[PDB]
Amino acid sequence: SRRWFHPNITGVEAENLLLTRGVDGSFLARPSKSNPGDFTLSVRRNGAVTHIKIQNTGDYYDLYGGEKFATLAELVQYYMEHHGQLKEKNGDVIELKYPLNCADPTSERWFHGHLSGKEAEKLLTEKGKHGSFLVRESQSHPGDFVLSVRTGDDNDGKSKVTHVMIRCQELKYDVGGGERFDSLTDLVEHYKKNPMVETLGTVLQLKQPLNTTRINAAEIESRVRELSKQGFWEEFETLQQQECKLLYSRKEGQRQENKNKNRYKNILPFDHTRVVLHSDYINANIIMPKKSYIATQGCLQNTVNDFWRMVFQENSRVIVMTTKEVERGKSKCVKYWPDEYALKEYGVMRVRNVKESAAHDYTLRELKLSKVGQGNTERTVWQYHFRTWPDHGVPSDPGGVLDFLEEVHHKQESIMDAGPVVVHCSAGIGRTGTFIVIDILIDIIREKGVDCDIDVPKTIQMVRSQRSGMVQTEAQYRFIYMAVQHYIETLQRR
Ligand SMILES: CC1(N)CCN(c2cnc3c(-c4cccc(Cl)c4Cl)n[nH]c3n2)CC1
Repeated sequence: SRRWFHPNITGVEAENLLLTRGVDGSFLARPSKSNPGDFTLSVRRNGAVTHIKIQNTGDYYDLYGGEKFATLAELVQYYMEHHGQLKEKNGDVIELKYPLNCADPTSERWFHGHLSGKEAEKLLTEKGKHGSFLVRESQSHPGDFVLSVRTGDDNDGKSKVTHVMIRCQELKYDVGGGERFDSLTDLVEHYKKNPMVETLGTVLQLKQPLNTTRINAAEIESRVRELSKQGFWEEFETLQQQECKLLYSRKEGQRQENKNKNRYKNILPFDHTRVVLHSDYINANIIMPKKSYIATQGCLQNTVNDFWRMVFQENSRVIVMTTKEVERGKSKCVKYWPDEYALKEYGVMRVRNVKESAAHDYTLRELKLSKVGQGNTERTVWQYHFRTWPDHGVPSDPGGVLDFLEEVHHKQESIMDAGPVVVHCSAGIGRTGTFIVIDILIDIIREKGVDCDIDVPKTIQMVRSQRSGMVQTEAQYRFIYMAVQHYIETLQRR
C-alpha cells in the first residue's frame, strides 16, 4: 500500500510523529528534501527513534549496514517478513511492525491541488472518460476540497461532471454526511470501493484518475518548462507511490540454488517475465512494450556461461552495456567478451571478437557467437559498450546517449528477425531502465511523427511491472524527459 512513505516531512517531524502517534515497532520512510537520493527509514523502538540511512546513487536503494533493494516497497516488505536482518549496528535488532500512515495527498494521481473549478471541468470534459475523477483545493472555502467525477458513456448528449464537496473540519474529511476520514486518501479509497449514489440513481463511480501526464511529443519543451519551476519531483514521487502495486512474485530468484547467480541478493527478476534458459535461471527479464528487450544484471564470474546461453536462445544480435567493468572502486560486471581477434569458449558457447571500433562515447565490438558441436550456428552479436556514463548521477547532456541509442536502433533494424536487445548495467534496473525507457519513447516518435502522444510515467510503470525498479532516481527520470526533448529538437531542426 505504501502509506508509510512521507514525501514532505523533516527529520524532527518524523521523530515527533513516531513518538506521539506511534509505538515501538512503528516506522516510516521519508526523503531528505535537499539531498536527492537520500532516504531515511525512521523506526521507533525501545522508547526511542532509530534512523536508518538509505542512498540511491542511480543503481539501487543502498541501506547502510544492510542490503540493496530495487524499490522502497520491496525493502520494507523484505524486512517485515525476514525479521532478524535489520540490526542496530551493535547487534541489537530492528523490528518493522506498524506502518505509520501519511496524510499528505500530494503523491496521489488524482489530487490536483491548487486547481480552479473551470479548469477542472475543461480537462474532465476533454480528457476524462467514465469514472475519471479528480480532487482539487476548494475555489470558495479555504481548506475544503471538491471531488469532480465524470459519468456517462463515451460529447453530444448524456455525459456529465458531478462536483462533490469535501469538507475538512478539525483534520477530518467528509462529503457532508456519514463517516469522517483521517485523510483525503482514506476518503477517496472508501468511495472508490463504495461509490456514492445520487438521489435519482446515478452512481458516482471513482474508476481511474484523470490523466495529466500524456502530452503531445511536439510540446515536450513546454512540459519540461513547467516541471522545472517542484513539477519534476512531485510527478516522480507520484510515480513512486504506485510501486506498491508491483510486488509480483520472485520465487525463482529467491531459491537457494540460484542465490549465487544474483549479483545483488534482493534484486531479483519477476517470475512472470524472467528469462528461462534451456539449469534455467538467469537474473534477466523480458521487457515488452517489432522490438523487445532483455533487462539483466552485469555478469558474475559464475554466470558468464548462462549469459551467453540466453543471448543464443533469444537470437539476440545487439548487446547494450551501460557500465564500466569497475565503478566506484567495486566490480560491476565481469568481462564476458574475449580480447580483440581472440576466440574463447564460454561453456557450450563460442564467441570470437572479430573487430573493436572505438567512438567518443562508446566502444563497438563485433562478436561472432556460435554453439559448440552445431556446425553453422554463427551469428554476429554487436556489443555496444557505453563508457562515458558517470559513476553518480546522469549525463549533463543527452547528446551522447541519443547518438549511441540511434546507432543501436539502426543496428537492430539491419538484422532480419533479430531477437530482443540485451541491456545491462550493474543491477540492471537503473541505467538499464533509463536506457530502455528512452528507446521505447523514441521508437514511438520516430514512427508516428513528432506530434504523437507520449506518457512518460505510464511508460515507466508499464516497464516496472516487467522488472523491479526500472528507472531508479529522479535524476534519471528528469534525464528521460531531457533526452526525449533533445531528440525532438534534432529532427525538427533538420
Ligand atoms: C499534482 C500531482 N500530485 C502531481 C502531478 N500529476 C501526476 C499525474 N499522473 C502521474 C503518473 C502516472 C501515469 C500513468 C500511470 C501511472 Cl501508474 C502513473 Cl503513476 N505518475 N506521476 C504523475 N503525476 C497530478 C497529481
